[PDB]
Amino acid sequence: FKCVNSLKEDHNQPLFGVQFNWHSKEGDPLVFATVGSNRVTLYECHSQGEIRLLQSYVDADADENFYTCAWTYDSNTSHPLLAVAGSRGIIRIINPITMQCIKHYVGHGNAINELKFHPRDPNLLLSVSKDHALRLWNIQTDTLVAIFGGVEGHRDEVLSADYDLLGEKIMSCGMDHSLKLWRINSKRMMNAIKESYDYNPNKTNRPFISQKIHFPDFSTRDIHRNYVDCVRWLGDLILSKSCENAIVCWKPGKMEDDIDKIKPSESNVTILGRFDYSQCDIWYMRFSMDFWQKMLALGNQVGKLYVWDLEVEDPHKAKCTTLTHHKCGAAIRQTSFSRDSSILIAVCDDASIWRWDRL
Ligand SMILES: CN(C)[C@H]1CN([C@H]2CCc3cccc(F)c32)C[C@@H]1c1ccc(N2CCN(S(C)(=O)=O)CC2)cc1
Repeated sequence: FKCVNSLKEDHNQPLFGVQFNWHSKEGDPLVFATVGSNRVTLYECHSQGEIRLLQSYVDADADENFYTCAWTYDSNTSHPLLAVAGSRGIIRIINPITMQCIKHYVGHGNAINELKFHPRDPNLLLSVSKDHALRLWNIQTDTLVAIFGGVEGHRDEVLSADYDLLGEKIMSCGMDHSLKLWRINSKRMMNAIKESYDYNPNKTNRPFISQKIHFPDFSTRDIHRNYVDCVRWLGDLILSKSCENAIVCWKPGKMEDDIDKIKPSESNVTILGRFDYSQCDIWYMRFSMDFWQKMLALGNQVGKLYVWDLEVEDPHKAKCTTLTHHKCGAAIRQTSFSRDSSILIAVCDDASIWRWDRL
């Protein structure tokens, strides 16, 4: 990769999130969103490294701090949608064409640290919160499907979560040092999702009942020894990080144990590898993968990017390269690959945005 451009947003506050729109249409330029301060901004990538500024949504509350965003599309029209959330605990669904807010969701109103859309269902939105819970929403019927919590759930802020390939299960992580698995292909959760689609408050008297899921299907505190701030599935394996200068590749159970036969009492984990790096020992730094899961990127606290090629026979064989620029010195909170991995964008604590193009 080579650095082709950079810019700084006028608010001078940390950029906490960046996401390419992997649903952008054939023959349209590549578009990414950034979140920081109380705003979300869209940019288009053009030739000669140009990053073209489009339009922002600015929250009416000056004390809102957006922490996360996620792209989906309208399941009836195919038009793109953007979900954003942060410190106020309000999920906003934004029309990215006009940047109008279309609607919003409040849970209990505590900070939301990450949003993720289900990989097969564009209406199913997962939020993770400072209140120790995850929430699954159906943004077609405007229903809260389920809350994942209880004393056997997380015991401090939830910082990240990820759906597996088919969206049959979720792995979550946070400040309690634990990683927890939640199956959403149980008969109970499949029924709840079905009921959420059948719910129309204009045609019934009942409120929609949300499931309370109080028991994860697996839990470990044996991977990391500090806050776990990012997690992603790699097939049936997990990649996760803390602030110990490492991304760990691991799985529940013993080497030969099938993920779908793991019982909630499983006490073992298997470590398949670990990707070390330097100067990323502050809390709240995310890694990202490309659409095909061929590539992994992480930025560190002094502006260096690490990129791993995962197109190798076993996880521990991943090939690392590093990307530095003499003017890029601030902490990189998140990266995003374009769908094809031709562009990598990094965003920073000084409101700076860095574009790297594949050679
Ligand atoms: C748990 N809460 C408190 C965090 C979570 N984090 C989110 C968004 C980024 C990220 C990455 C991984 C996991 C996450 F949950 C999150 C949002 C919250 C937060 C608040 C303030 C800051 N600081 C930035 C750096 N500066 S500065 C540039 O020195 O002014 C001082 C504020 C850092 C993070």
